Amino acid sequence: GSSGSSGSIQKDLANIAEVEVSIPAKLHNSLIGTKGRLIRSIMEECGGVHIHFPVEGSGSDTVVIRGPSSDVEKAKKQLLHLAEEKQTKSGPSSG
Repeated sequence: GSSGSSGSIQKDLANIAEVEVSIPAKLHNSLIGTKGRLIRSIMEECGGVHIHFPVEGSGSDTVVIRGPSSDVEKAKKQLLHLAEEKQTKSGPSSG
């Protein structure tokens, strides 16, 4: 018999990279802001990515972001820092 296999690769790549993160809804509202500024600014500063936030009603603590990885990675690292910061309590955490 003959398997007939090959050893070649393909240029499988995607322009847009959808990355999700684990964040509570209690923080979302805060991150988003009153007029979607805290988020709007980040979307621009980073480049112009899109961020999707779940509705408290549904009960989903997951966020979906769209855009170029190069930026997505920046928008994510920014959301994490803030999300955590927002949480006001005794003994803050530096980063």
